[PDB]
Amino acid sequence: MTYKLILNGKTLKGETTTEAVDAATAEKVFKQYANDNGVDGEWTYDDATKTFTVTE
Repeated sequence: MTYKLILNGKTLKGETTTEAVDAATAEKVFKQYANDNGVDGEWTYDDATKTFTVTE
């Protein structure tokens, strides 16, 4: 499946979808992306609508 990430960076806000087989790999896949922008802090998961979300 594919979940949608929601970047709530204080210096940058965005959102992108990544293809993952499970949530564990999804946490790292997206985390690897947010790093390419400088967004590291708390991470959330919306298994209610397949939407990832992170907030620096």
